Amino acid sequence: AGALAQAAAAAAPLAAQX
Amino acid sequence: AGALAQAAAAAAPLAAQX
Repeated sequence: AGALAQAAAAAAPLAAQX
Repeated sequence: AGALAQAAAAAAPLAAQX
């Protein structure tokens, strides 16, 4: 669960820049 | 301006995960 949480987290800044 | 924007952007996944 935590590995996945972190993988997802790492990508969030792309979406944020929209 | 753009060069620096992009340099900074590359760091964002650190914050995102931590």
